[PDB]
Amino acid sequence: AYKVTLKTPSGDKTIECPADTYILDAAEEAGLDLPYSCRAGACSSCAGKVAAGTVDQSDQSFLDDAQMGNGFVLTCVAYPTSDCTIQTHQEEAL
Ligand code: FES
Repeated sequence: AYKVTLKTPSGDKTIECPADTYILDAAEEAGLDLPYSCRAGACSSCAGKVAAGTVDQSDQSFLDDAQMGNGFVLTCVAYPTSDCTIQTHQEEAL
């Protein structure tokens, strides 16, 4: 699996996430407790910010082009495409 380093307000926690699993789902499976609501890519509750590595969030429908260009990601609909580092709890930074 890809190694996803979640940089959370309570420390960095590196978890495994296969290519076919959403970041949020892998995080909750690993025992993390990240924000979410719709789980449909249509809000900002689950927003993170990619610091390194790549994700595929093609089905997202809330972030604009500039926000995605700055690394913002909807973790509920984002797959990893490499080992990656994602700062969590980023909704207030949007
Ligand atoms: S929880 Fe709404 S977009 Fe992820």
